[PDB]
Amino acid sequence: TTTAHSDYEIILEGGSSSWGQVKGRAKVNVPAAIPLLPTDCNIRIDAKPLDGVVRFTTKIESVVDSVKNTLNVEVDIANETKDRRIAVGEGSLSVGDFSHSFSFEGSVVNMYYYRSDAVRRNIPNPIYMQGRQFHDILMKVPLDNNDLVDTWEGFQQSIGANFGDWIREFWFIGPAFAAINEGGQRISPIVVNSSNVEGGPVGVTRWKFSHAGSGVVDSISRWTELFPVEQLNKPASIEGGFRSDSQGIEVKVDGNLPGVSRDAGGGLRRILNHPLIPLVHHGMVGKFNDFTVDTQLKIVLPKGYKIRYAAPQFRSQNLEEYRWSGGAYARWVEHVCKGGTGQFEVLYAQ
Amino acid sequence: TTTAHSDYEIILEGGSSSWGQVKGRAKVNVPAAIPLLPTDCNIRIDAKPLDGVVRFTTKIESVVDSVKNTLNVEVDIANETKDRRIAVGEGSLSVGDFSHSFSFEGSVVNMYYYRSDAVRRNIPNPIYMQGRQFHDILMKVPLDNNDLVDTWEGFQQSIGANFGDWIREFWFIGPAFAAINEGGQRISPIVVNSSNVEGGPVGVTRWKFSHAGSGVVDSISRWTELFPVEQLNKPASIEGGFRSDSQGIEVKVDGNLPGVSRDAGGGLRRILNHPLIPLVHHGMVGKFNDFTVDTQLKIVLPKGYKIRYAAPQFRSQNLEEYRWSGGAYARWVEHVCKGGTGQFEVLYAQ
Amino acid sequence: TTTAHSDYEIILEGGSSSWGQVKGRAKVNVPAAIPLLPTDCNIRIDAKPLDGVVRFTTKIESVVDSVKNTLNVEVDIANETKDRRIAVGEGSLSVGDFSHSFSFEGSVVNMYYYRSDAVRRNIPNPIYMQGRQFHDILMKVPLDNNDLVDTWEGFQQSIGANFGDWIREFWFIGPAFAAINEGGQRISPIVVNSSNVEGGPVGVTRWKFSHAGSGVVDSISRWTELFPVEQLNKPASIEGGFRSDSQGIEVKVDGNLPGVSRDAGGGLRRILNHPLIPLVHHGMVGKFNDFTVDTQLKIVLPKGYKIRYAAPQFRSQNLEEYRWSGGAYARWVEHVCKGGTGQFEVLYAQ
Ligand code: BCL
Ligand code: BCL
Ligand code: BCL
Ligand code: BCL
Ligand code: BCL
Ligand code: BCL
Ligand code: BCL
Ligand code: BCL
Ligand code: BCL
Repeated sequence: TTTAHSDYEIILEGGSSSWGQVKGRAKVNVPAAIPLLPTDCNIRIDAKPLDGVVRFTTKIESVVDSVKNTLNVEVDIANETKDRRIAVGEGSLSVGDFSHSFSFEGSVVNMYYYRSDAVRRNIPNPIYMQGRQFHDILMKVPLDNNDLVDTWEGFQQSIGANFGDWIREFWFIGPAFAAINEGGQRISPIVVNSSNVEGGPVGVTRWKFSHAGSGVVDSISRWTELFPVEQLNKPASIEGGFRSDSQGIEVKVDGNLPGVSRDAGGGLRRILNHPLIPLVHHGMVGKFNDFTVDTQLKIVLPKGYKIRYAAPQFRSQNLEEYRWSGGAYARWVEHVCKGGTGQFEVLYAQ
Repeated sequence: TTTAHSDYEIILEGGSSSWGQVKGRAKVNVPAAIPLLPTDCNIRIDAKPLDGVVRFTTKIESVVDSVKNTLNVEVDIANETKDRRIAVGEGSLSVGDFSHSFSFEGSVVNMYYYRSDAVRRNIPNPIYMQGRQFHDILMKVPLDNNDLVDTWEGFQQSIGANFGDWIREFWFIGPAFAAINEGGQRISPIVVNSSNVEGGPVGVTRWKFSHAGSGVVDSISRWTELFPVEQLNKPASIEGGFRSDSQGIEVKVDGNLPGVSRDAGGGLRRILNHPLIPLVHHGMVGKFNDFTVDTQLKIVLPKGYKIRYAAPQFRSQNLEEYRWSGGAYARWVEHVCKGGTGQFEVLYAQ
Repeated sequence: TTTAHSDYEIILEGGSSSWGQVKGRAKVNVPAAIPLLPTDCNIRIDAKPLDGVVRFTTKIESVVDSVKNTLNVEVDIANETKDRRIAVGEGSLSVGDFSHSFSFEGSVVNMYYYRSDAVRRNIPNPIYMQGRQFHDILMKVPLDNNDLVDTWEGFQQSIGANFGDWIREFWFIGPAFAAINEGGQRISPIVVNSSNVEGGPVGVTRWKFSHAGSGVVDSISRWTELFPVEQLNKPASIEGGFRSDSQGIEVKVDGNLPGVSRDAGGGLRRILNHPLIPLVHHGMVGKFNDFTVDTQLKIVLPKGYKIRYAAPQFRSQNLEEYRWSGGAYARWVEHVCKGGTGQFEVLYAQ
């Protein structure tokens, strides 16, 4: 009855490049867990080297129970140092007949708890890295409508010590709250450094917060890897969409970006370690209907390269094309769709 | 092997009424998760308009590992305003050879975080509403036995800043603790405003606490809807019971109450949005044995009305009777029994 | 396809003894959830009466993604009172080319929240007991290498109020964090009472913390039972090991120790109530692949004794040997492997 069907493919560049074409599609006839359905959404992310600044753009469109929403954001981003990154951007959103814009500037500092060479040198592929990452943000929003004015007013009301504590249940709406802990993540109370109305009027807020993780949170544990600006030698982009309702879900992703593979040391490369948050959080919705898997993965290496290690083992190979399907691989698929994080490692070399 | 069999039926009143007869029965041959079994329980709730005060009564009987417990409570309840409700009641409990009574008075204030007409007007059927709800309670208990005297004494011992913090692991015993977070809920430390012995002696405590939610907690997000006193034009009641052991669980619910359907706007009505907490919390015990579903739902509309929208679609219809079974519906059943919250919406009209 | 096969056996001593031989083996062809695989581990625990002091030894060996680790610890332990236990020990660990030793002394105080005879006398087999357990620790570690010196230095840096708060995401690495709450457990911020370098140099730290639980945490709720020093009339030990990878997991446990059975009152004895933490925490990894069960349990009573109550019922019996397999028992197996805590009670008598 219930079969999840999906197909993935990755085509890698070789040489120095970490770039890969990634394609994914899935279809499964189970209800989505969204308490308002149908829900559809499309997203697209582009990143282009400006000059080491990256202009990163996002556009998101969705319809939730027939209501249309959008979000657009364009941000320039750059690292000041290995621990500190800055961004400046602007964007807007719309929900049905309402919309508003914003602009902001910010800084983020990532900090690992307690780096040690004893670890560095003994663990070939480290995974959990605990740390805390501090956000400092300045944002402005034109109060060009009564809702905005109204909302700014109520915030000012609320803005004592409870404010920055209690805001958390407001910010991580619905099931988002509960996911924080599931990820071994933590969100600090927020601190408002200032809040004012500037010349129409603009509401301007300066505030901060930090989030931490015990190692599963990839945003902290893989801070540098997740922003591979040094390989961004041409535009990258990724697009995805899903349609979902009480009968099924289907989804398509396609993109071209760097970071798909990574040096693994000793002449070898790997497909990058699977990010853990996506597994753990999708693990919260993946266990609601039993299903069988009808899945395939195709990996096409760059010319001349061969897979040196794969567990689960690929099923077939020809020249640079490798395919996985059935067996342990299908068991792994099921496992990860339900929230499992077992390693599926693929190393290759020339 | 493992089949959950269940049957549900709802018979609605028409016109202005939101009332419905609700019947439900389930049987499944899997062990309950209770670490003491067998466990049986029966509960009954009545609500009668006094005058806009409601007298609400609860009687609960259970046997846990052969020990008998009971609980009875009668409370008069009323809203002062849309945000503030008050109650006054009394009751008692028994556990094996021990029992004690109590009486109390209290007030509860519900507060939504940050209502906006921009939302109000754009979202036709809103679901997650974040908020915090403040309880203020005065309770008295006759210290008519040595256990009571003893317990009051130890509380007074404990009553520094830790007290109201640490009490939480005491209050949400066993797996109840962990469920708070699963629900995106939060419970504040308690504050004891006063504690005294009044003329035999009576221990009297005045204390408070608040609980919050990110929108899944229906108690906050659906504060007003959950107390449909305005439709309580005659007594309402509901009764349920379950028997459970290491081999199976069976349960029966039957009731007649208002609030089963609701105006949905535009001439339409709906069966009320499914409350989310019950799904999410039963989701914590629903994934321990695989099972197949053998389920049916029968909805009988009021004369003359027809279903205008149902997803998943009903399976058969005749005159005012509609039935769901198999297919997407059975998949939805499974989904919700495991902790899923996908919408199953049913709208009808004349 | 996916079958978990396992076999358990328990051979009990009779008379006054609570001792039992426990054997367990499992094999299942699903990927482990460890994000680095393969991972293998072996552990052995011995406990010997010194004089009421127990010398307890642990040796753990593992290989994680080809890196070898070890841990050895020998501790003498004793109860001062029913609430307070003390330990003194020493040990060391190694990770690949690095190692370090340590020694410590400590005290642990367990405290139940609010004991009542009204409960004591009415509940024959109590399960959830809320409490908090305070640790006070003194530890020393020779700073005999640069990593150690380096690490001690960074800790001193970090050692304000955040320190003992934030340390938690460091300490409960990866998915360990999230498990605390799943268990209804809580870990307090740590307090450093002192930190110094003593004459090579030795880093010495005195610090404390407490952990609490709502009743599922067995360490608190079963404080005394879990250290059955009074029955330790000869050495006890237990050994276990597992091998795991992306294709399967296999595990073996074998041991001889007291505490396997317990007086149940009224001439009866029981196999001890199943500890709940192991179920709840393994529940976090047990739901990632569907499987069928191929399991058996054999219990061999002491001569002359008979099972007076078993639910689920045993399948076959002969003389003192009882066997469970299939049916409700297999359903129970599945249930507990997925995180279920339903009671499987076995009482016997002569
Ligand atoms: C029965 C098991 C089914 C299954 C059952 C479910 C169910 C049930 C559902 C999904 C859902 C999803 N599934 Mg699944 N799914 C299966 C297998 C798959 C497979 C596959 C085989 O390859 C795929 C590709 C998917 C893909 C998906 C997505 C389409 C969707 C999660 C959307 C998303 O990422 O939300 C990401 C959302 C967020 C990140 C949250 C945003 C909000 C919070 C408030 C924001 C805070 C984050 C932070 C603030 C952001 C700010 C950062 C900026 C830097 C400022 N499923 C299996 C086989 N799947 C869910 C869904 O949406 O369906 C539509 C769902 O309900
Ligand atoms: C403001 C956001 C941060 C950032 C935050 C993160 C986080 C956080 C992560 C990544 C991860 C990755 N990012 Mg980064 N990333 C940024 C900008 C960049 C830029 C760039 C030069 O601008 C590039 C090239 C990348 C590229 C990379 C890849 C190295 C890696 C994804 C690998 C993969 O296979 O994807 C293939 C993609 C898929 C199989 C599915 C993609 C589907 C959709 C299209 C992405 C939506 C994700 C999410 C579920 C929904 C977002 C909801 C938001 C609330 C709106 N990032 C900026 C600086 N990046 C991930 C990783 O694994 O890092 C180690 C990860 O966890
Ligand atoms: C439920 C299904 C699992 C999943 C199961 C699989 C499987 C199975 C495999 C991989 C594999 C890979 N995965 Mg994965 N993967 C998930 C999510 C991600 C995310 C992410 C940011 O969410 C990242 C960056 C990756 C990273 C990648 C690479 C490490 C690797 C090669 C890419 C690939 O095959 O993509 C395939 C593309 C997908 C799996 C699509 C995932 C789409 C996710 C669900 C998000 C969709 C967002 C939605 C469109 C937008 C919502 C936005 C709104 C705000 C709500 N996965 C989801 C959670 N992934 C392959 C691998 O290991 O090769 C060695 C592989 O075999
Ligand atoms: C394998 C999957 C099985 C399944 C496996 C399980 C398992 C396993 C169990 C159940 C259990 C339950 N299942 Mg189920 N169940 C299935 C499908 C069903 C179906 C169906 C098909 O229609 C139904 C109707 C049920 C019904 C039930 C109930 C009989 C029971 C939850 C009792 C309850 O609500 O506790 C509500 C309890 C509370 C609210 C907690 C009270 C204590 C805390 C401390 C109180 C705090 C709340 C707050 C303080 C209250 C104060 C408020 C006042 C205003 C002052 N199951 C599926 C098909 N089900 C559980 C059970 O009890 O079985 C007996 C359980 O163990
Ligand atoms: C002190 C308690 C509060 C209160 C708290 C809540 C909460 C909280 C909720 C409701 C919900 C509802 N309540 Mg109200 N409710 C109160 C008094 C009222 C009165 C009244 C006039 O006195 C009435 C008529 C109602 C009626 C309603 C319905 C609108 C709705 C249930 C719909 C349904 O289909 O049920 C059909 C019933 C079933 C299918 C199963 C019922 C089974 C058993 C019999 C109920 C036990 C529930 C729970 C699991 C066990 C309780 C454990 C306690 C610890 C002891 N409430 C008082 C003021 N009410 C629910 C909802 O959906 O609101 C939007 C909900 O979440
Ligand atoms: C595990 C099974 C799921 C469940 C699955 C279903 C299914 C499936 C459907 C509904 C449907 C409905 N559910 Mg539901 N529903 C659950 C719990 C609830 C609760 C509640 C207070 O717990 C409420 C008020 C409702 C509300 C209702 C309505 C929205 C709707 C019409 C009523 C109906 O069919 O009832 C049916 C009656 C039940 C499902 C019985 C549920 C009994 C719950 C488990 C509590 C029993 C308490 C026990 C006897 C007392 C314990 C007290 C002690 C303190 C421990 N459900 C439980 C958690 N529900 C129907 C719908 O959507 O129509 C459009 C439908 O098809
Ligand atoms: C699909 C369902 C499968 C299944 C899927 C999984 C998956 C998936 C996994 C396991 C894993 C495990 N399974 Mg299982 N498993 C199944 C059924 C079984 C059966 C059986 C049928 O009898 C058995 C015996 C096992 C046995 C096991 C173990 C080999 C392993 C958990 C190791 C451990 O305890 O970590 C205990 C670990 C800790 C306690 C944490 C240590 C770290 C934290 C930081 C320490 C803090 C604690 C505290 C600080 C300690 C200090 C105290 C001192 C007093 C100072 N599984 C079912 C049938 N199983 C997991 C594993 O490891 O596999 C290798 C895993 O990934
Ligand atoms: C410093 C640790 C504490 C302690 C902490 C605990 C905790 C905590 C628990 C026990 C439990 C038990 N302990 Mg004690 N225990 C200590 C010392 C003792 C001594 C002794 C005289 O020295 C003895 C005889 C026992 C014996 C007992 C039994 C009564 C019972 C296990 C019953 C069983 O069937 O096991 C059969 C064993 C198995 C079926 C599987 C055993 C597999 C492996 C070999 C044990 C590893 C467990 C864990 C998953 C991995 C440890 C990871 C650490 C981070 C390194 N403990 C010391 C004082 N003990 C458990 C219980 O049920 O208590 C009520 C429990 O929860
Ligand atoms: C996933 C499987 C479940 C499990 C399912 C079963 C089943 C099924 C049954 C019992 C039964 C028993 N279990 Mg149990 N049990 C689990 C874990 C434990 C733990 C523990 C400290 O972890 C304890 C002390 C016990 C206690 C015992 C007894 C109460 C009872 C008689 C012993 C027996 O049959 O052992 C059997 C031995 C096992 C089940 C092996 C469990 C090994 C656990 C997973 C830990 C392995 C640690 C690993 C080797 C080291 C990791 C260390 C590193 C730090 C990571 N179980 C694990 C979590 N248990 C039997 C019973 O109820 O009889 C009445 C029975 O039928």
